Amino acid sequence: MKLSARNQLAGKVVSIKEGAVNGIVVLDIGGGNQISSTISMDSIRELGLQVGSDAYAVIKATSVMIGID
Amino acid sequence: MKLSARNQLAGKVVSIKEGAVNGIVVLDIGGGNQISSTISMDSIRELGLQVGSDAYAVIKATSVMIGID
Amino acid sequence: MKLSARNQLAGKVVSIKEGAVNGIVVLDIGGGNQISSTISMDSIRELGLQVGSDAYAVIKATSVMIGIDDWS
Amino acid sequence: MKLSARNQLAGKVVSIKEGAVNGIVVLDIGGGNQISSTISMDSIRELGLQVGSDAYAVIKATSVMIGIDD
Amino acid sequence: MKLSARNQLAGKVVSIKEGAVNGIVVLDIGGGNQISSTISMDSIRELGLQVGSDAYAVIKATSVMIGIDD
Amino acid sequence: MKLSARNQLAGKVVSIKEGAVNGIVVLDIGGGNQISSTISMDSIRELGLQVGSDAYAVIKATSVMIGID
Repeated sequence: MKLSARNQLAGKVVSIKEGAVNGIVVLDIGGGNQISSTISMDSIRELGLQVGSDAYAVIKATSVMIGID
Repeated sequence: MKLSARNQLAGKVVSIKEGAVNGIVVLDIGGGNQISSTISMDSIRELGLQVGSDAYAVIKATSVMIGID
Repeated sequence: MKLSARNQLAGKVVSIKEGAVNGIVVLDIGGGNQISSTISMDSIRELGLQVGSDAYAVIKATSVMIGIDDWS
Repeated sequence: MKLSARNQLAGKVVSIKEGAVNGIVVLDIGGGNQISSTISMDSIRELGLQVGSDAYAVIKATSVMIGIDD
Repeated sequence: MKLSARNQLAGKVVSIKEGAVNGIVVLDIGGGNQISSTISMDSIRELGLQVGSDAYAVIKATSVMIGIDD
Repeated sequence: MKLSARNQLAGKVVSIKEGAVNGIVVLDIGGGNQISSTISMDSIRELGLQVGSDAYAVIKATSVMIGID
């Protein structure tokens, strides 16, 4: 399905640290960037996620803060 | 200050399209990826930021969803 | 793309409140319930959304709070 | 309290998945719709939530995305 | 309504910066702390918010990040 | 780093509830107020957080709702 979210970044799953209700999925999206996503275990199974899966990090623009040194 | 957020991606501001109270800053984070950030104009003033500034897109892991094809 | 968000509620657009950069879209999801979503006007244009369009309200489980009535 | 969040959908809890710190409450809100909510275990205790309790899924308008079929 | 969000901080509104669809309200929550909230102008109308209003800053635990000094 | 987030409230950690992937850190921020924050266990290690650490609750303005009686 097509999503309204402005951040939709392709990457590959390089870690999945499983837990009770939630889990943390890490995507390498190129450029030496990794995005970590905390989602429910139910979703990790439902989408089939495994180390090496192709995926997208989806982030709403209002979820992004800016920082500087 | 050092932040708990799992996602802290360094990038350069490639555009900043202003609006009334809010504003949308776009960061090139390398690998040809861009992050769009909606933050209040007060913060855009306070942090300085100009097209070409070094900055960070900071995203909490709980803000990221995963999608697949 | 298929999404990890546990809440993906089918509905029809019943209103679109335009603004300069943003807008408020309301979806009738059946059962007499409506969802409101604040998204960028750019996404509403790019997505084709119009009053009467079929769409989905997509919500992450961590974004939802639970409430109970004042007498519980 | 009366809450600023734009989405407040009434329903009955059909499951509560307990975990270490967090848990998932599922609401039937009628019309064949269910909302899943990930909240802390402390709130599920304090709110008295049990299977069959009447409750509300509360969602900010800014937390909702729109999707369409491609 | 009774709320699951653990952060429910009583305070008084000290300013309201109005905008097109949304607006920013600032609350004094005691201890010398101020919390800023961006919510739709529709909710600021519906709750009647004014400088001097009693209100609550409501924040979900999953929205709060932790920071420390270098 | 200097952050765009409107809410940065100084406090001391009063408990830390450990979990699988996440944990809940509570801050005394003065005025008898406590902020509860659910963040990843990796962030809790990395920041060194212990009961009694000085820290900040950092919250985006768009994450905050208002309620009245």
